Amino acid sequence: CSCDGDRRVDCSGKGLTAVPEGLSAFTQALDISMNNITQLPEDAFKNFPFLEELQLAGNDLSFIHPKALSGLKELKVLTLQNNQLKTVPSEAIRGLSALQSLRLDANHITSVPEDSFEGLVQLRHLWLDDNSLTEVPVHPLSNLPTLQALTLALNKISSIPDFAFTNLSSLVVLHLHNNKIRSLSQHCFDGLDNLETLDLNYNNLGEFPQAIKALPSLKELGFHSNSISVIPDGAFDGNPLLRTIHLYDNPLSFVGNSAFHNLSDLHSLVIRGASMVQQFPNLTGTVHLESLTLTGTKISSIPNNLCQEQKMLRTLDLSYNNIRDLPSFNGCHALEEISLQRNQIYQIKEGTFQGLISLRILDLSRNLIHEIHSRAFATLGPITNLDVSFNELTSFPTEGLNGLNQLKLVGNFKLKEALAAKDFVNLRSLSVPYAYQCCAFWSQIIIHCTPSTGAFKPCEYLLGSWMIRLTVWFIFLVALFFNLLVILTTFASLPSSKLFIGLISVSNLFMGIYTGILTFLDAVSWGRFAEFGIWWETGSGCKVAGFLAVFSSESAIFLLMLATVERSLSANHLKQFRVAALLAFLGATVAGCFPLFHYSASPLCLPFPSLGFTVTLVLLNSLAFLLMAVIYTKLYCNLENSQSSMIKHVAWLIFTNCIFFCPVAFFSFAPLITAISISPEIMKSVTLIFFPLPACLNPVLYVFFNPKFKEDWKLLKR
Repeated sequence: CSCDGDRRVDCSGKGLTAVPEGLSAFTQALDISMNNITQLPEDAFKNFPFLEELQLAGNDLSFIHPKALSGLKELKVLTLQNNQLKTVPSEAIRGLSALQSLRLDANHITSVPEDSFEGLVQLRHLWLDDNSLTEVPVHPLSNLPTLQALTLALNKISSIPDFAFTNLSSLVVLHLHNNKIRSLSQHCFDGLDNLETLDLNYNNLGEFPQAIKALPSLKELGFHSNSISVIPDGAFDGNPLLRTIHLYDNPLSFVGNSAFHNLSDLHSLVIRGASMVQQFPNLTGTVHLESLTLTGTKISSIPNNLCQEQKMLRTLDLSYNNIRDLPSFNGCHALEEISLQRNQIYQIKEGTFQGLISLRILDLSRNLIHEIHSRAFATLGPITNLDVSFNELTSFPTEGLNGLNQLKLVGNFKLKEALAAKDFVNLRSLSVPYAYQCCAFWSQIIIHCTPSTGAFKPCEYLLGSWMIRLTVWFIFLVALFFNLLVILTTFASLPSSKLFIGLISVSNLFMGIYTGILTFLDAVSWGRFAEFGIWWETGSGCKVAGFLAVFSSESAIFLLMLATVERSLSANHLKQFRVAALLAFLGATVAGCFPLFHYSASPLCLPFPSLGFTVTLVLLNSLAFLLMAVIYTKLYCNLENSQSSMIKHVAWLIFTNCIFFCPVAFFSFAPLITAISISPEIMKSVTLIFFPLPACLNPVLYVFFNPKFKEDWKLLKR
């Protein structure tokens, strides 16, 4: 073993097969812990008259001979942790007259015989932890008049009967954690007037052990993680000196109104899950509380005298409640943990928070406060975290909120006005319903907004740089006029294949209007977009631009779907095509209202970055081109003019439409398949120019490559 020089024998870590021999008579401590001795011969430690500290822990004793442990009349602590003794060696510990602590704990004690613990009059600390005691050894425990600290924990006892603790008149510790006592009688705990700490946690008592009324000196009462669910009124009248209570993680349904009154020394109060509680408890006499974590209750109003009496308050957690009206918190000079969340509070007045010089946590989230007074926060001091997120706010007061270390406002969807950056100078973390707000909050300090602002939801410039700004503008001028060139052309002179080539221009013309609306919004909102973006994205302006954005794209493909079908007649049907052409327009306006019915991905308002319309369009426009190509693969099955001229135009209207929409799609097919090698700016530029570009060369294709326009421009002018 190893061993230290205080006249102490401590034989640990050797696995000795017997009692060590040849040891001194003056050894103040005989420790033989952590070896493999199974039993002791009679008078095994007789050679050692002057013992004070016996430590035979972890030796795994099985059977103690009747006279084996005798010969020790003056040891202070006897310790046999990690043992396998079935019964307490009472026939051997009867001579333990000068004991100070019998650590019988961590043993296999299943039952203590009736003639036990006799002579143990000087003992102070009794330990039967980690054992299998089916019941309190009352009669053996009756022989312990001066025992100070007893631990009956980790045992197999189911209940404590009457007069089970009377003789323990000096007991100050009662540890029963990880035990299974389910009941106790009224007089059972009588006689423990010297008790200071009572442990009943990690247990299964289904009712409040009200028998604690005979514990006037009790100060620590821990029964948390129990089966207790009801709290009878006046459960602590007999415990005026109690200072702490452990009752967390319990099926607490109802708590008495006056059950928490006259606790002058109480320093904490946590009540989570008390659904049946409807009113604030009576806190009279408890002027020394630090926290009331009253969560999971149904209280409707906080009394106005709350901290007119709780002058020493620090924490107020009333979340998961039905609080509607907040009283004045004046006088709460030491309160720093207001967390009134998940409540029904609808308004904050100027005097609601006045007088909170020490408040540092504000958690007014998940509430219904539609309006907050401008001077409501003007009195507060060093508030670090204000979380008002997920509310119904329309205007956010800003006076006195300079030092907000962290701010949370997400979910206030009607907070249209963007918060200024001058009245939140000392801000580090922010969260606002619309990213435009944070774009404004970002000389300054490192800010950590999380609406995820970026290129898709632009802060300053809608369309990338001046390059994309002009090409889209270039598209608009070409798409608006060259189509109106075709609109006046083919409908101011209709052979259907020359009607469709004209009806496609109608659909593309609204694309020019959409990209004209897009370039007009950017032009007016040049140099800034937060001021106009919120009014644009949320307002009806996006819907009008959004309707034309997809209606033009769908109808152009839908009409071009009919165009190749009409031109496939070369391989009578004019009547069925005029109505079908209107059906394509009618079938596109329904695919233009799905946004409008049932985008806030961009101000571009397109539906393409909602795995609804997006997938159902890119899998229908691509399948459109698939059918639209296999049909035209057949037109050339042909192993002549005025219809071959129509063949080339539709073929070139096929080739250009499938390239452009192909890009917009792969990229609008989303990075779902693979997110690597993407750019929320470069890829939004290409989906910004190459989406309406197919409806930009359609009018300067028909006008230039196919001769019917030359035969129609003459027809108008002459």
